Amino acid sequence: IFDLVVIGAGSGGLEAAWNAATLYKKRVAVIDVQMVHGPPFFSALGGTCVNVGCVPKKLMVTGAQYMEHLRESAGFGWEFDRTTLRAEWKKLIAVKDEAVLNINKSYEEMFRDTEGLEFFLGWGSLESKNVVNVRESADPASAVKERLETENILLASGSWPHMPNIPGIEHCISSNEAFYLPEPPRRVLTVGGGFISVEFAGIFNAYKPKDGQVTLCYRGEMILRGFDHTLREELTKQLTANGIQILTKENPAKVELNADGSKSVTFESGKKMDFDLVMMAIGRSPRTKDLQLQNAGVMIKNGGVQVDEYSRTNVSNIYAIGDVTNRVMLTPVAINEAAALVDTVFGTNPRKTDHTRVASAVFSIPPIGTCGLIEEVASKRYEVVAVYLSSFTPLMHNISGSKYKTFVAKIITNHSDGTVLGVHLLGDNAPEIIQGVGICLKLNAKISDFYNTIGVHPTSAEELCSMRTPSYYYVKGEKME
Amino acid sequence: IFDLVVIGAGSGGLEAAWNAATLYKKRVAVIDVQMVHGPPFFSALGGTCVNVGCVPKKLMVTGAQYMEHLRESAGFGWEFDRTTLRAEWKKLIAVKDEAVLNINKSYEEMFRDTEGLEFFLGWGSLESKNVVNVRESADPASAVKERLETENILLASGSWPHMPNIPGIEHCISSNEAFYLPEPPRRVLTVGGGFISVEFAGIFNAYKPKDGQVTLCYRGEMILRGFDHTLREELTKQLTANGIQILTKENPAKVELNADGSKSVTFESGKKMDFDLVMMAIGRSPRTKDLQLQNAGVMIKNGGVQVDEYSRTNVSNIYAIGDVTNRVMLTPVAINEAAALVDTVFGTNPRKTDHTRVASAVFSIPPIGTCGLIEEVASKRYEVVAVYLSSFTPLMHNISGSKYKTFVAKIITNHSDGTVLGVHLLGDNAPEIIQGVGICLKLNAKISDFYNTIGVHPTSAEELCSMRTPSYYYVKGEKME
Ligand SMILES: Cc1cc2nc3c(=O)[nH]c(=O)nc-3n(C[C@H](O)[C@H](O)[C@H](O)COP(=O)(O)OP(=O)(O)OC[C@H]3O[C@@H](n4cnc5c(N)ncnc54)[C@H](O)[C@@H]3O)c2cc1C
Ligand SMILES: Cc1cc2nc3c(=O)[nH]c(=O)nc-3n(C[C@H](O)[C@H](O)[C@H](O)COP(=O)(O)OP(=O)(O)OC[C@H]3O[C@@H](n4cnc5c(N)ncnc54)[C@H](O)[C@@H]3O)c2cc1C
Repeated sequence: IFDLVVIGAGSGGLEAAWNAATLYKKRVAVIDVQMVHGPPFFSALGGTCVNVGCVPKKLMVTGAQYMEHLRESAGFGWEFDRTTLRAEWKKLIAVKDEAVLNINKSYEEMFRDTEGLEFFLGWGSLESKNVVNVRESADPASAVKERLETENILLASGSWPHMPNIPGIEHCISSNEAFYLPEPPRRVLTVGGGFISVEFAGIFNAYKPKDGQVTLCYRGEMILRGFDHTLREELTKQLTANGIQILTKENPAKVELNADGSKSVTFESGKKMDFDLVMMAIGRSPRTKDLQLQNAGVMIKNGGVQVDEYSRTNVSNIYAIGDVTNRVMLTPVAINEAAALVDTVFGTNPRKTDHTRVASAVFSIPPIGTCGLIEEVASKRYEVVAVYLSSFTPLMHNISGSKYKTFVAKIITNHSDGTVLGVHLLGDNAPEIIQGVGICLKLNAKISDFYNTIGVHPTSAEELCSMRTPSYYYVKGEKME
Repeated sequence: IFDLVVIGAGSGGLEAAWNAATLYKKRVAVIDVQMVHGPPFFSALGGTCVNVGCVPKKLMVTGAQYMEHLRESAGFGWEFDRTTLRAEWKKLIAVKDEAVLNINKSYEEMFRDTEGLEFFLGWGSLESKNVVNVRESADPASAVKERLETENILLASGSWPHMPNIPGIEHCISSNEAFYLPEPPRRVLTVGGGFISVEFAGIFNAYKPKDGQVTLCYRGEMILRGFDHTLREELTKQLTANGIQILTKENPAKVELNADGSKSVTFESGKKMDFDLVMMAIGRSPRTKDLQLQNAGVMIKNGGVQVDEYSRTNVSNIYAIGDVTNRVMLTPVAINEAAALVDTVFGTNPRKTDHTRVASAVFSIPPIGTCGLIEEVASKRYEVVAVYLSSFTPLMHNISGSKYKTFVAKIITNHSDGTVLGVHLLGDNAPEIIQGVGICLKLNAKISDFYNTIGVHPTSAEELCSMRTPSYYYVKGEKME
């Protein structure tokens, strides 16, 4: 019998498990589907971030970046037989698998070296308010291979890729399978408009076969739904500048496998096109799925488990965190949600995660780092808002040759008192720069004590402390006042 | 007759000139020695930062970095005939000269397009409390070619390299001449311990001739006098890791030119060595020099002009800013000093520059970004101090091959209330990361609202918001309490 049984050894799952076991000395079962990355279930010990998420994509984006470095290197005097220069995809995913495997191996020890923490390999199902079966498959008919009795249950099952219902959806892949491709596609279509789609458009672009061609397609007007309007048009420019097709207002209607292994994707938008690989990145959805929530009587709001500020469901000894809550779908938010749950329930203080003003980044080339409100929302929340905008091609990029690489730095402000509502930047080092800006925003920085800080010269970060005067306003409507 | 005559079209000089002329509509003379970068006087319109300072070194460091990128690129699958791969120094300094020349050309227009602003080419000398001669040379005997009568004078002459008094100092160069080398030295000795020396050790290392060898020598115990102790040992490691000789407690006694053009540097430390180029980077000193300060009766404290908070001398219509004040020798501090001078004297408000908590960076490979107090000083100012330390080899650098490349992130704290006193980091992207941390420190961030901010994953910046528990203390002495 356990104090806590955590369904899913994820980012938030494994955090709450360790914090309960080690800090409050509780007895903890952690259940996960498998325990080393890759097919059939792709996620394993460590969750989605470690196996088919952040950790492998940033290695893969970092690798894709080296094609920029090898290019613009020439402008600073660096010469070599660029005829000779080719990218070895097999090596990339080979070192990736290694790195991800060890994160897996180390979590093994963590369990294999700590009281209270124990791991059951299987599929967690709710049998009651407080018994949970480690069954042998997703199908709740499959053999039970453990029933854990417990006093608390934590649902941290995460979220899965969302596939459309399309003629021939069978012939498409996901984020998950993309990480295990034997080789890079020649013609790719990443379906979807934001983040995972545009991040993977970067990676596929760099490791493609020279006569390869990448086509990001979005059924929107502009990619990255939900990001600051200027970052979206500028990234859309510099993505096409590096030669990735961006098809807006086009959506797959039917993927039919033609002949040679080719795929003919007819868009509902009339068009038909030929690809070697179609990757669906249209969404992610809570793995509410095979949890048997009704067995305990747990409520879904929509998609995933509905959960309050202190992250607990209707059922009083059950709580939920991370992606299955369908809150903010980010690893470090889920780790915080997790940390504050045990501090609340096995601890003295309650504790709730501040889901506001969370800084984040898209690792496109070049990247985006962003924090706080976008223009178009703050204008609905505040009476007069001031937008500070700064775009420039960095000198290093005039002499590098990627003049198309503009740096956008935007600061939108509640003009009525000067509190910085949101900072947004696109450009190399955007994600690193934005971290300090997240601390600022949770300190309630004014624009004044942005431009009043002495800059670090020469850096692109110093641009934030150089923005004194507004560029236009929103006095309910946009007004260069 | 002028309102203001600014001796030196520097970073601070040109800032105060423009702010007076344009904002307060004053009549302004700006005098500078020459008006395009390079020998004989190396500085020109734009000052030291533009001509023989920040702008050219960061282009040159950026170029030197590409040797890392081409190296560790191979680990992410990127292959090419690395036998073929060579660095073209001539191209580097060729594009540098271009970039720096245009900053020069644009300042020309700025004068050539603005009322009040006018530039006199020459050497500024104080004749009185308020007449200043544009003479034709440094020597005050040389022909006067203008006397400007004026109601105010601003001394912004900057600072020059400091050379030791050594047998054969004639055969050594400086920062200045290093920017104009026809070609990269094979054997180099950068004399000095910090910043310029170690930055140039980076640049020389990357563009050297493969059987070339770089030797940084410092008469100290450890390079970068004045930086956090951990950053110093770690950078000293990773500098030698990339193969630059670091000779501590060794100092040149006599540079004698031997034969073939070689130079035999005997160290006072017994040792004798052979080099192709000796660069002196032992210091910089206020260009108080040929200003004729006595003519007005202006006071030097030590080295440079002594000046109060509001940046004015004993003589009541004379003020001084930047490097000749021997305050903080940084461009953006001098631009601030400048901005606040005119706001004080041609403006309503006074205004003084906050010389505390100024973030800065050394562009070594890898770089350092730093802000606030170092451990060893705060322990003298505060009763109990907590030091938070985090060092790790980034995953990307396990798989890149530069495992030696450690990331150090240190946060030292007044433990008595938690106010962050100083943050210090070494590692790629250090300078960009530190900028947000400078704004934090001037907001008076506590350690709590560092670790209470949600991180941006995966970035090395997020490491700052992951440091909760201290590592040791100083309760007057260092105490793992
Ligand atoms: C590609 C891609 C890129 C991303 N990039 C980023 C990024 O750069 N930065 C970032 O911050 N976030 C990123 N994310 C999001 C991040 O990976 C997730 O938000 C985060 O890991 C969520 O953690 P979690 O604890 O909710 O669950 P997860 O970490 O997703 O783990 C849930 C786990 O439970 C197991 N499980 C599920 N069903 C069952 C069941 N019924 N029985 C037992 N166990 C079960 C799963 O197999 C899995 O291991 C990325 C996601 C993808 C996919
Ligand atoms: C190599 C090297 C690297 C540096 N790197 C950095 C860096 O990365 N970041 C940073 O922030 N700072 C850097 N600095 C420091 C920075 O360059 C200076 O602090 C800053 O430019 C000082 O500005 P200033 O206004 O005092 O004068 P300056 O900009 O130095 O200009 C003074 C000017 O006056 C002219 N002048 C001098 N004597 C006379 C005279 N008697 N008559 C007329 N005119 C005269 C000079 O020729 C010169 O143009 C660097 C310095 C060097 C050298």
